[PDB]
Amino acid sequence: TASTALKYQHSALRVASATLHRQFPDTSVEWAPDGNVQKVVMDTVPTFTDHAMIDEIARVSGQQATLFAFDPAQDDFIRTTTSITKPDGSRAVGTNLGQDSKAFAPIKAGKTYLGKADILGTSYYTIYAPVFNTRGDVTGILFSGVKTATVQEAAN
Repeated sequence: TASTALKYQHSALRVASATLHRQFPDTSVEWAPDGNVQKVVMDTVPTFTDHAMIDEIARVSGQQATLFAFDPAQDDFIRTTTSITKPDGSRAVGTNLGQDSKAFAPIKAGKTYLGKADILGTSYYTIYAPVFNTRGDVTGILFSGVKTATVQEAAN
C-alpha cells in the first residue's frame, strides 16, 4: 500500500546513508534519537565511473537508489550514480531531477521530501534527502524509492 511503502522509505534511507558513509568516510551522517537519518553532510558529490555502491544499496534495500549532485549553473540536480535504468538498459546517469519534480522545492529549502514522485515518466513512492556541505549549502540529494506499479503488483 501507499502508506506502507512510504513508511518503508525511512529504512531505505538508513541503508543508503550508512553505505554512503562507508564508501566515503569523509562524509558525515547525523542520526536522530530514534535511529532515523537526520542530516547527510558531503562537501562535494563526485562523478562516478563505478556504480557498485548504488547497486549494493539497491539490492540491500530491495528497491531503487540515487545520489544527486547540485549543478548551480543549471539550478538543478544531476544523477551522478543510480540504480535506475532507461528502457534501452543503460544506467540513468546524467539525467536531471527537474524543477517540476515534487522533490525540487523541498530539497532547495533544505527539507526532506517523502511522497509520490515521477522519475523519467514513471511514478514512484520516494524519499529525497538533501545533502549538505559543512557550510550549510545544499550540494546534492540522497534518494531511495520503489515503483508504485511494483507496490501495486504485490497488492494484486
